[PDB]
Amino acid sequence: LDSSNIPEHIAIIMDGNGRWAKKRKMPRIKGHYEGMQTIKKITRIASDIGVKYLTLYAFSTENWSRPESEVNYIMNLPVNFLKTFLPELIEKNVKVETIGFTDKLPKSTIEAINNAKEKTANNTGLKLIFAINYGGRAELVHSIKNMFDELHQQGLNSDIIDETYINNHLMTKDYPDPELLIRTSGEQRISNFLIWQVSYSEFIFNQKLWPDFDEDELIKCIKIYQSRQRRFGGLS
Ligand SMILES: CC(C)=CCC/C(C)=C/CC/C(C)=C/CSP(=O)(O)OP(=O)(O)O
Ligand SMILES: [Mg+2]
Repeated sequence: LDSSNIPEHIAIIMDGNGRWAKKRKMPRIKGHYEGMQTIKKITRIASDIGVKYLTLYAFSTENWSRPESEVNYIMNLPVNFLKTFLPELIEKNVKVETIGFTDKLPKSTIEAINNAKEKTANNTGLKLIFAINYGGRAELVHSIKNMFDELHQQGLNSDIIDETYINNHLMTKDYPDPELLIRTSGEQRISNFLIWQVSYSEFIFNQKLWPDFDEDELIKCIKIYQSRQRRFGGLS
């Protein structure tokens, strides 16, 4: 890797857990259990190489359409993940955050995530950001409602709204936009993930199923990224 060109923010759509379990004739939930474990491997190598922000698409606002047993299983995984992995996150100076409407989660999931946010609040290393009950359209609808009330309550009209103002009112207001979006499994679509924020992101559509995505594969993705020529509408 070119150590002077490590992306500051990588966003990942963790797809393929269902297919990984079906290949093995195991229930879909087994693939999610293995996919929650794979998050630990990726957090480790992202922190070690000096990625500043890692946003993981854990559950979207459309994923409520899935069978309730699968929804409840995914919603409970964070409790398991933080129970075993929080000590290492503290030690590795990782700061845990979320984006999404995290109020709709099971109480025990809220408590486990809040405890992890509080225990890592002053950490200055990798920001590990879980997008849980998150969708880019719903994020915009919510930010729009906030902006409409803030402007009226400040005695402002809408002439002050520009792209920068919207950036500062999204759930990602404290993060830069990701340079790189990786999606596993093969699919080639963004499925409502960070739709405003990925306007100029590089995409990589990696063919491994999420539970098979490992350190080596993350490094190969960053190497691919470093070969991309980004133009932002201009000439190279
Ligand atoms: C955030 C946290 C600490 C733990 C939660 C971690 C996990 C595993 C969340 C499930 C992630 C999802 C919805 C993956 C889509 S794989 P898919 O079901 O779409 O697979 P398929 O397309 O059917 O192969
Ligand atoms: Mg899928």
